[PDB]
Amino acid sequence: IVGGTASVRGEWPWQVTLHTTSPTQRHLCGGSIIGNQWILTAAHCFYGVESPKILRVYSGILNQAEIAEDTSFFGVQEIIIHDQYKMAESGYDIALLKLETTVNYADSQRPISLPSKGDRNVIYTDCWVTGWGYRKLRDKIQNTLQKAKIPLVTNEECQKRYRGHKITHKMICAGYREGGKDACKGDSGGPLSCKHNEVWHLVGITSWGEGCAQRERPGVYTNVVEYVDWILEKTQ
Amino acid sequence: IVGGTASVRGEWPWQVTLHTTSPTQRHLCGGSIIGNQWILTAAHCFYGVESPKILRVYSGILNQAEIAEDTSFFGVQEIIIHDQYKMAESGYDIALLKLETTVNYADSQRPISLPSKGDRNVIYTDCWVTGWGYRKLRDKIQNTLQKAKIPLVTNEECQKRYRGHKITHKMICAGYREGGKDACKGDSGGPLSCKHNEVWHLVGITSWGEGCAQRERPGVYTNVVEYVDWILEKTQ
Amino acid sequence: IVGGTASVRGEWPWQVTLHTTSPTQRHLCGGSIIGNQWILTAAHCFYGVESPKILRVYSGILNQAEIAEDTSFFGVQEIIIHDQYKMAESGYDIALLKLETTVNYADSQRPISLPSKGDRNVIYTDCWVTGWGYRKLRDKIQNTLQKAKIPLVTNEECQKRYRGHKITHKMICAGYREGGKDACKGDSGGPLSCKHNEVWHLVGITSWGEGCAQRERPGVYTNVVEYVDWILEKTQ
Ligand SMILES: COC(=O)Nc1ccc(-c2nc(CNC(=O)CCc3cc(Cl)ccc3N3C=NNN3)[nH]c2Cl)cc1
Ligand SMILES: COC(=O)Nc1ccc(-c2nc(CNC(=O)CCc3cc(Cl)ccc3N3C=NNN3)[nH]c2Cl)cc1
Ligand SMILES: COC(=O)Nc1ccc(-c2nc(CNC(=O)CCc3cc(Cl)ccc3N3C=NNN3)[nH]c2Cl)cc1
Repeated sequence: IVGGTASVRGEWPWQVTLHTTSPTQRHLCGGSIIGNQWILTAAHCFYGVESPKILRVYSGILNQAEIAEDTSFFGVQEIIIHDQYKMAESGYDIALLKLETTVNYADSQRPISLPSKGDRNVIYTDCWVTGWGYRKLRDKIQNTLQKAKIPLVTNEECQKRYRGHKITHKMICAGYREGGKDACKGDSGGPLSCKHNEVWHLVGITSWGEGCAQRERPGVYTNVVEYVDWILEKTQ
Repeated sequence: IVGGTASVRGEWPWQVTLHTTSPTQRHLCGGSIIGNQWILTAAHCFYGVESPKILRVYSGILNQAEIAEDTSFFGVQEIIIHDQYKMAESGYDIALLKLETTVNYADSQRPISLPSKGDRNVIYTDCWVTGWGYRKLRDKIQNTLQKAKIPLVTNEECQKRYRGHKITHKMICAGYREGGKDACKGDSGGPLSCKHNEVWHLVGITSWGEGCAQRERPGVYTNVVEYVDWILEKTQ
Repeated sequence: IVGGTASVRGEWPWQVTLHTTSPTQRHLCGGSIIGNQWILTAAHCFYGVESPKILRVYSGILNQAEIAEDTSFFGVQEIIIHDQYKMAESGYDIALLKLETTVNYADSQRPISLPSKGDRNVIYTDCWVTGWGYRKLRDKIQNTLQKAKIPLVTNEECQKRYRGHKITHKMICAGYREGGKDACKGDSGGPLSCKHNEVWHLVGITSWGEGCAQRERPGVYTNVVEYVDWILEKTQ
């Protein structure tokens, strides 16, 4: 996260860190708890992942230093990628992880609500991006989960900033005209969380951008409300 | 209907009683007129129904005692069940009956309007459940069509009351925290009718609940607005 | 267009005239620029069109007399018709033309924005129908692009006027109770353009009606917001 600050332990209790054990164990990408056997994340995270067996999901984590050989985790029973995904920039960047066991909900780990089809015209004013990603384009994975408040921008606006891409209605964009705050490498698959009517909604999945936090380059996120049918179908 | 009252003749002119003639003729479930050859009802009503030939649809009925051997009815040309239905509790509990002849609309029999996709955020405050079902869990089919006003509850609220089920965005729930008014056995397939802007909309199809009218157990209804594409496709 | 007036050059810069070169060149129908290789139009326009090779798309046109042998045009690489279209009156009257080259946007030719799924409850009050069609049922193609302001009517209202048709939620209707202003022969495939919040949206595609501009016979238009998924899918 560029231009963010350290989170308070458990203020983002749906946020997970997904690790790979190959070749030695490391953070791979963010994700969100949406059901007690279910993590919502980005399809692109699974490039060159041949098996769910090398994946570990850690919940209730603030600092990456909490994770050691003796730390408990959830195994992944199945990776489910949207059947129309090709790459982050052309959309459908969405995947589900079916956990081998179920998450016991608690103050340190609990699900985030999905937005509802009838909220397509809601104006979110309290949206945050979170993760353990780089603090600039050339950096390293951060120990402490970072947060940053970022305003939504309309698709018409986002499209003007990405003339060489098609910004579709299945994407949503967030950023400062002058940049300075954004996701970056290591944040993808994580949530864009917006509080509305005292409740937090999973509005976006962190997906792609041109560099990190650059002026006139909003972050691009998978527009979660567009996939609620798909989520329902697959989580059966 | 638990805790309801007798309806006035024709105040629910889209409400039908669907009968089976096997082994002797009896009420099977409720339904709603949505087009002049078309009844909207619940898929689960057709468990063990091998043929449309044993089905009779009665319209303009207030009292089950109006129905006798010489009473006219509409035969069913075809039963159409949603192809993803398995059982009431996992959703898609929706079916269409194509009538052999067309209904002549009149004050005693006429169609109810379907809700529109752009009403997903409407707040219905005037909703009623109707049918000839039991007045409690252990009872019998009632002679006179009963009605009851029941408030909608949000899906988040409904979900808390049904911890062992998945209450999906394709369901909608209605009930009193303290219970006392609800559908019951014999009511299913019938409408949940809500009046908005001087017009009645078919918001729900009566589907399932844990017992009838129990405290903290709202009734669960198929969320009709979610199926308008499906209704359009099939009624061609 | 019945009861309309001459347009100002370039006030409808997304409007195109689609011509056929067989047997001698003539106007065939209207269309709208929605992307720089993409025209949105009506499926029915392509009845008996065996090949894209005989199609020419002209942009930046006010008067049909601008079109001559030496006038530049865009060839069509591909005709894409909705796979569920059978005929205008049963709906799905929508088609895309993939142009052989890309349109250079300018003040005389530029794309119109598609409505968004979250605008299904917007109340459009500033809607216009445009084209080079007949000024009455028995007439000829007009030289100068005509315009007419026409109010939207609800589907319930439209349905009452077309008792022998099914007016679906994928259609939208516009007209005066007393008639007098409407599309007519030669206008189809063209836009119904509504200005909302200082922006123009492509709300309808001119599709069908009973005669032209008759009292109690609104024009019927393909309801574009219902096809945004389809447009996205096909324009890949
Ligand atoms: C010790 O373990 C490790 O080192 N782990 C580790 C794990 C993963 C990665 C990694 N993940 C990605 C995928 N992209 C993202 O995460 C953010 C995409 C993104 C989204 C928005 Cl909204 C805005 C901007 C950007 N954006 C553009 N440029 N950069 N970011 N790339 C790399 Cl590299 C690196 C190191
Ligand atoms: C002489 O002819 C006859 O005797 N006819 C006859 C025909 C049908 C049936 C019959 N129909 C059903 C299916 N369920 C429903 O109708 C209501 C479901 C329901 C929905 C909501 Cl929202 C809330 C609660 C409930 N709920 C839970 N418990 N009970 N009800 N079960 C039986 Cl049994 C019985 C007798
Ligand atoms: C020199 O080149 C030429 O002569 N070119 C040329 C090209 C095309 C046509 C032509 N196109 C059509 C298809 N229908 C429409 O265009 C409008 C449909 C429509 C829509 C609404 Cl909303 C309301 C009313 C109507 N409506 C009903 N009755 N009439 N119109 N029919 C014919 Cl004929 C004629 C001549």
